[PDB]
Amino acid sequence: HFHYTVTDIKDLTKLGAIYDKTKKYWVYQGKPVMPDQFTFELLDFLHQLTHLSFSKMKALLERSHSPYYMLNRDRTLKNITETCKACAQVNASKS
Amino acid sequence: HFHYTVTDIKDLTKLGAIYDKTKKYWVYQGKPVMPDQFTFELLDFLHQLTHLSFSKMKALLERSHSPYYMLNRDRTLKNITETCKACAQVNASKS
Amino acid sequence: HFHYTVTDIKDLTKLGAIYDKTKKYWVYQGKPVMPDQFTFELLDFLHQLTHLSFSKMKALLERSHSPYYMLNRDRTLKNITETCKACAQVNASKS
Amino acid sequence: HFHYTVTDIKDLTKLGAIYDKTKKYWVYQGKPVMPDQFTFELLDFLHQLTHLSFSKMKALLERSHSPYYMLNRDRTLKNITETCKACAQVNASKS
Ligand SMILES: [Zn+2]
Ligand SMILES: [Zn+2]
Ligand SMILES: [Zn+2]
Ligand SMILES: [Zn+2]
Repeated sequence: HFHYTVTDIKDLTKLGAIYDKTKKYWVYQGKPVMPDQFTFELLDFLHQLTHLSFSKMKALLERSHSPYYMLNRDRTLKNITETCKACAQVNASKS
Repeated sequence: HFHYTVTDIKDLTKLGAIYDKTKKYWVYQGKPVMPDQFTFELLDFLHQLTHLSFSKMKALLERSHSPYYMLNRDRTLKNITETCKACAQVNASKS
Repeated sequence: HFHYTVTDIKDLTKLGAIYDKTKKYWVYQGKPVMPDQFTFELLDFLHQLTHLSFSKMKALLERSHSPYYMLNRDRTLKNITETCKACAQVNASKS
Repeated sequence: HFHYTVTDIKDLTKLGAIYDKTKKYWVYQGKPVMPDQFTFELLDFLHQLTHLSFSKMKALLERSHSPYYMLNRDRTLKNITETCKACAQVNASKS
């Protein structure tokens, strides 16, 4: 089961998502919403294993046709890539 | 010990490298020469684990300050990347 | 939409799955069935990016709670790992 | 050029390595010594891209026939792997 935080709810109401009382979870765009932290943990984990760029994971994700609406996906995705030091090194290569 | 093929020798003489009789191996640019197949096997192996692009591995390599002159490096490097289907998929995500 | 082959249907009927006429796809264990080739292409693609072992991807997959029943998953998963030369090299390391 | 710290020198003298005045660097086992932090940064970077286990990187390294003696290699290598959360997750899949 999904567990949401105040921040999550704040972003969700601000996003225009609905909370399904009987269902235990929020919905947006006809999908169950994946919380921010869950989304981050997942995305971080994916980047660690592939170290794919922002543009690349994003396209791969949208193509993955996820059952879940990943809250703050792109924002979190950027943070992860932009702060990945491994990615930073493999791209700091000018002579 | 390094083992060279006819093709290797053909490219080496064409490259202007010298063969060190007493040393058992060819030299180019003051480095022992890494044969073509050895170079390929190595590079392929590296690409499989990182799936880094051509431009990226190349820069990483030149920065690695290898003890060996990798025969037909760039040519082989291109082939590997250009024919990597995993790389092909992660980049076929265009709209 | 999913496209199935004779082989797929042969394994599916042999598996005890049902084909949903109106739905266009086979179902097994309450999930839409992912064809063999689709499953393979996907799994191969995952292994290429992580090169995780059999035991590891399997557990990761079962934990992923997939919406789809991946046809011939374990059999295909084994083949991929057992024939991955990169995995073969990183593990051929005895002195 | 290599830059060494007090800690490095402390471990180096304790290791029995010599410092080559004219050469600017310490030597151990006939190799130029790679400082601790440099070794760590390098090893961390390698683990990020492959997430190979301790036993695996170690064997791969020894097989790499490095020109440099990597200071505190195994100790640092362990720390990196043992504290890698990605590795922790991919292996926390136990039942
Ligand atoms: Zn990265
Ligand atoms: Zn690739
Ligand atoms: Zn593999
Ligand atoms: Zn790791």
